[PDB]
Amino acid sequence: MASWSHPQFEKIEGRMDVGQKVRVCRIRDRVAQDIIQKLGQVGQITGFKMTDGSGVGVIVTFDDRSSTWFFEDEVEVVG
Repeated sequence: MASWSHPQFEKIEGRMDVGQKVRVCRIRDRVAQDIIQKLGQVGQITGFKMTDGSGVGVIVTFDDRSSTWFFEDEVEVVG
């Protein structure tokens, strides 16, 4: 469902890109045992995700071969 709507990116359009690497700098709300591992760890954007917590989410695949989602402001873009 979209009718004619294009991929919706507000500010992340020219900041967050698939293939670019990102590092989790700060966990905004709650930190899980798994998430805390990724905190300070560098991963790569493999896609975007929709969230109901803060709008847009970013799917980051790390060197652990695991892919998890983080928020727009929750990560920094590197590489």
